[PDB]
Amino acid sequence: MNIFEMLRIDEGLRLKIYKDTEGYYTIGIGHLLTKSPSLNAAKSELDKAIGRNTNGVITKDEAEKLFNQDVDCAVRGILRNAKLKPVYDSLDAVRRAALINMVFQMGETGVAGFTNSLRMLQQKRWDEAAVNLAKSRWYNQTPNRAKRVITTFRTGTWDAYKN
Ligand SMILES: *SC1=NC(C)(C)N(O)C1(C)C
Ligand SMILES: [Cl-]
Ligand SMILES: [Cl-]
Ligand SMILES: [Cl-]
Ligand SMILES: [Cl-]
Ligand SMILES: [Cl-]
Ligand SMILES: [K+]
Repeated sequence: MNIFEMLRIDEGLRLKIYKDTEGYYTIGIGHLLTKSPSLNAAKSELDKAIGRNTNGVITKDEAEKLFNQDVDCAVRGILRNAKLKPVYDSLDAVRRAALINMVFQMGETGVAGFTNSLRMLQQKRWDEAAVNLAKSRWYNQTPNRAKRVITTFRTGTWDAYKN
C-alpha cells in the first residue's frame, strides 16, 4: 500500500466526466475539473488538462497521468504551506499518506484550516486527533472515507485499506 493505491481506492476510476461527492464535474481518479455547473466549462477544462480535444472521455493511461500530477500537486501544497509542512515533516510515511489524501480531497487551504487537528497530529496525540478530525464537515459529508483516513492517522497502519 502507498498513497497512489490509497487514493485509487478512495476516489475510484471513471473514464468519462462524472460528478463527485460535492456535485462537481470530475474525471479519472478523482481529478476535479471545475466547480462550475457548466458541463461545457468542465469539458474545456478537460481538453486543457489532457492537451487534446476530447469528447469528455479519456483513456486509463491519461487518467493515471492526471492522477500522478494531482498527487504531486497535493504534496507541493503541503510543502509550501507554513501550517501543513511542519506537520508533514513530523509524520511517518503512512501518516504522511493520510495527510496527502486530505489535501487531495479538500485542497491546501481547506486542510490548513484544521488548525487544532494539525496541532494534535504534530503532538502525536493520535486518539485525540482522531476525535478532533471527526468534528468536521469533511467527516460528516464523507464519513466512510474520513474514517479510513482517520484510522490511518490513529494507528499508523494500512489496516483500513487492506482487504
Ligand atoms: S501542482 C499545482 N496545482 C495548481 C494549479 C493549484 N498549481 O498552481 C500548481 C502548484 C502548479
Ligand atoms: Cl494537466
Ligand atoms: Cl466514447
Ligand atoms: Cl505528467
Ligand atoms: Cl517526533
Ligand atoms: Cl476534540
Ligand atoms: K471520486
